Amino acid sequence: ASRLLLNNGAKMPILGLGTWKSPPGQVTEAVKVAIDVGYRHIDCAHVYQNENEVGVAIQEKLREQVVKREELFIVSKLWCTYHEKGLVKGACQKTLSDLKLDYLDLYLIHWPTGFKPGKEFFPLDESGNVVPSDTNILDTWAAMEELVDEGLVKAIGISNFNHLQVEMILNKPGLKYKPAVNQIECHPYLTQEKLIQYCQSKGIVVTAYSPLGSPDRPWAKPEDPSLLEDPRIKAIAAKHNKTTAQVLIRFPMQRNLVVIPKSVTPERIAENFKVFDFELSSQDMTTLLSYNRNWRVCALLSCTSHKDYPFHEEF
Ligand SMILES: NC(=O)C1=CN([C@@H]2O[C@H](COP(=O)(O)OP(=O)(O)OC[C@H]3O[C@@H](n4cnc5c(N)ncnc54)[C@H](OP(=O)(O)O)[C@@H]3O)[C@@H](O)[C@H]2O)C=CC1
Ligand SMILES: N[C@@H](CCC(=O)N[C@@H](CS[C@@H](CC(=O)O)C(=O)O)C(=O)NCC(=O)O)C(=O)O
Repeated sequence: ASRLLLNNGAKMPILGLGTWKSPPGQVTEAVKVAIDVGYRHIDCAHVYQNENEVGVAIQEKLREQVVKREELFIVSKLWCTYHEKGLVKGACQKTLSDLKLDYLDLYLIHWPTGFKPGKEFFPLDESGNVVPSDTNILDTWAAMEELVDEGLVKAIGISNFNHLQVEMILNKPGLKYKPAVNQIECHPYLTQEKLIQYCQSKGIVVTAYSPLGSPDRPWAKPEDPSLLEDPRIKAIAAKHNKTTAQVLIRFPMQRNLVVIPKSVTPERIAENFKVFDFELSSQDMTTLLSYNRNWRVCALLSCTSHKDYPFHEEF
């Protein structure tokens, strides 16, 4: 399987290139190399401040006729400060302009938490806590559905939503388009078995982010767990004659998830895409699943008091 079918009738490439932390001066090249080596899915976000440069790469590959638009699956996300109904279209249009596209294949609500609109991505009060906005995810969802009806995005989805929050949408009175995807953190240390089973049971595709444990996360404390250096995982990689990163990318692929490893290193980009020629045994799968620790790379600690903070619930 190269792609998964979404509840909107389209197929999403199970492997995509992530761009969080991909510096503006290296991500144009990273995306160009990725398409050249076969990637057909790019994960982006206005909050990553590098969409214009990712856009250059895409436009050049289209222009060079290396790939056609219908063959690409581009994803972006609505940042928290744009949850207000009157701000969603504008945020979507800014991202389409920076990426130089006429439509997005998928547009996601980045976080269930809406913040106060303004220039600051994380507006804080005189103590730090983020200043929420009185918008609710349901109203925000309605504005997202309007983008589909306006031709701006082909599918809409969510990210970092817990199962009760997914249920909130599925239960929205008047619900017109169900979320096609829920992109959540997923790797051997945060396996997400309940939230994934819940989503798949609802026909919602799950995209696993930080599949490698985001070793380049800014808040990395060199004492923290490290997937790429876990000997149990390297032994598994060793057995299949693959790299540990290849094992970590193949792992969610076999649980029927979409996976989006990030790299701005050409050789890594190529290496990461070489995950369709081997299979992990169900025994390897269950062993990897056993390493779960409920360890999160992205906990959004600055919003633990927000009404819609997603991680107080067990899933
Ligand atoms: N919805 C959300 O809230 C979130 C979405 N995401 C999405 O998921 C993507 C991927 O997750 P991310 O957090 O970036 O972290 P990843 O788990 O993808 O790991 C990226 C780090 O791993 C390194 N790496 C990549 N390939 C290899 C390799 N083969 N061997 C050794 N090291 C490697 C990269 O190095 P280098 O680049 O130097 O090669 C980088 O430092 C994000 O970029 C973003 O698109 C991420 C977080 C949150
Ligand atoms: N991207 C943010 C980074 C600062 C931030 O607050 N990041 C959050 C979100 S992580 C990331 C998730 C993603 O990639 O979508 C993001 O949106 O920036 C975070 O890591 N919180 C846990 C903490 O208190 O340290 C920014 O600079 O605007």
